[PDB]
Amino acid sequence: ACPAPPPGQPDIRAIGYYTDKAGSVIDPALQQQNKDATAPLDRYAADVARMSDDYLRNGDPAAAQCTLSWLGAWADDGAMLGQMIRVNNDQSFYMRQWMLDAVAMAYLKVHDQANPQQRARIDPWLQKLARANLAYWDNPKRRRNNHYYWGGLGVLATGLATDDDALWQAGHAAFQKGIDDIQDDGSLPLEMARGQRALHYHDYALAPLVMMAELARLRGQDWYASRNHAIDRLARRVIEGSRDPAWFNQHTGAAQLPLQASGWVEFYRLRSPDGGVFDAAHARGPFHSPRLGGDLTLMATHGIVRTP
Ligand SMILES: O=C(O)[C@H]1O[C@@H](O[C@H]2[C@H](O)[C@H](O)[C@H](O[C@H]3[C@H](O)[C@H](O)[C@H](O)O[C@@H]3C(=O)O)O[C@@H]2C(=O)O)[C@@H](O)[C@@H](O)[C@@H]1O
Repeated sequence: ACPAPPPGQPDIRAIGYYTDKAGSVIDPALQQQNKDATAPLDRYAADVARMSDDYLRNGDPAAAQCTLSWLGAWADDGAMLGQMIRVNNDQSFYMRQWMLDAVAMAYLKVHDQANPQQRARIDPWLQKLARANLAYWDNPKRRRNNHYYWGGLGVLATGLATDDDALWQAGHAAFQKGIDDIQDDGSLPLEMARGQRALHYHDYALAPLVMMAELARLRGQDWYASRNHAIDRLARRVIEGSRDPAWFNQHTGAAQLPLQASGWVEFYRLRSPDGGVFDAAHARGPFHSPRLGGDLTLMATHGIVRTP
């Protein structure tokens, strides 16, 4: 009753799809190539997201055992521990970050049903993907925009699930840089340079900062307070933007593409409702995002974990 996982490929070969300097103008052809080259990775991500969602939703341990079996299978296969093949950019590396986020979060959701044999296979594999993602960012030439925040989520989840203190601190460092980047107007200077997609990249930067704050909460820490509730500016800026892009239209001189806020709202409204400004976005739910851990509605309402 646990279906067969797809084989785990050690190598990734994703493809960058932006043509302009502002990373805002898509080549439909290049977008399709990336979509097709990453479909297997995205299927696995959605699947372990979904089965771990199933486990949170009814507590059936079969769904948790099937999640753990899939994670174990890709760990034994050494999935994603091979070559990040550069094609026109660092997209293969970005996928290893995004995939660690999905698998680490899935693991964490079903971690209370893992047996010693399962921890021993999965933990080393998460730790290895975590330390590889981290070493990319030791190079000061690498621009620490939203990619560093998405990297941080997976490293933070791995540190929590595998009880590795170094990864926990290193994940905290990726969260802290994102918060430190929030200006008084709630903008992120590197995301302000994405022209047409500036509002999208503000929302996109925020989602993993929220989820990292939520992982801290599991451990009994409150990171939401950092730098006098700086996150609230980015949150209000983003939710303002989804309603009316005018501020973004002026500040970038580009007409923002259409945007609805992503599933961070599910968590954020509970921690800082700000007189209901995030309720309209909530009403559009439920939100499914495998790279943020899957059903953000379910996890916001009922917890990322069923037991501490
Ligand atoms: O078509 C979709 O909307 C597609 O979104 C996918 O996630 C995107 C993500 O929203 C974001 O735009 C990200 O941006 C990267 C980009 O790929 C490239 O590396 C750029 O130069 O850096 C960007 C950055 O983060 O700043 O790209 C994600 C991606 O997967 O390519 C998925 O959620 C997908 O499932 C969905 O259909």
